[PDB]
Amino acid sequence: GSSGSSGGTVSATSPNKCKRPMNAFMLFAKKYRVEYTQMYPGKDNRAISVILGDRWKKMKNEERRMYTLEAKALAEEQKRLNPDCWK
Repeated sequence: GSSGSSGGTVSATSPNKCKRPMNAFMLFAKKYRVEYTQMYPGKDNRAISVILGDRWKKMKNEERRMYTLEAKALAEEQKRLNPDCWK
């Protein structure tokens, strides 16, 4: 089951513990989350993210494929595991 059509006059709030899928970038910023958390302890979380994106923009087409295809499987599987999705 699927659910979560377009919104209505909704702005950017950036909630937490949401119930969204794991897109390509998501797998990157995540898989590389702690990677920068220990490499850049002097920086803040808000910075760790900004830097992460930069790498995704500098990377190549194949360098991102690892997350593109990978995330895809998760984007489809997650739907199978959650057949009861009305929200």
